[PDB]
Amino acid sequence: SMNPPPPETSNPNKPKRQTNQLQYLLRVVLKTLWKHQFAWPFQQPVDAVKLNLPDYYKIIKTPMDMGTIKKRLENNYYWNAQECIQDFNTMFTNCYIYNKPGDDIVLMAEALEKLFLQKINELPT
Ligand SMILES: Cc1nnc2ccc(N(C)Cc3ccc(F)c(F)c3)nn12
Repeated sequence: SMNPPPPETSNPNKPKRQTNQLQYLLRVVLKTLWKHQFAWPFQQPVDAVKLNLPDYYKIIKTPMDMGTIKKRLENNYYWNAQECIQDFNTMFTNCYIYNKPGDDIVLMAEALEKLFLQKINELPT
């Protein structure tokens, strides 16, 4: 049930950038989603040893979570809003891939995805 190293939250040879949309993704999108009653499974990388999911990283090869996204936004790791939005979408699709329709955690990810899309529908200019 080995855990791989968590996804990087900095990369010295990757260029950094800051935009109004990336500041909004941290201040409004991430920090509001974080407080949702169903955010807690997604606030840190999946710990296969703690959670007893020894096949999690046998299935999920591009893991992602909101704790990683938060640190990436705080580091100015992303070039643009779309790069950050792809990490949220990877986090949701990983949940759907590892589990099955109707599972409690899938119902959680479905509700968070809807709220996420509602908030990114309109971004600052
Ligand atoms: C499965 C699975 N797939 N991705 C993840 C991420 C986190 C995660 N935890 C914390 C355990 C858990 C199990 C069932 C749940 F209903 C739930 F809310 C949470 N489990 N999980």
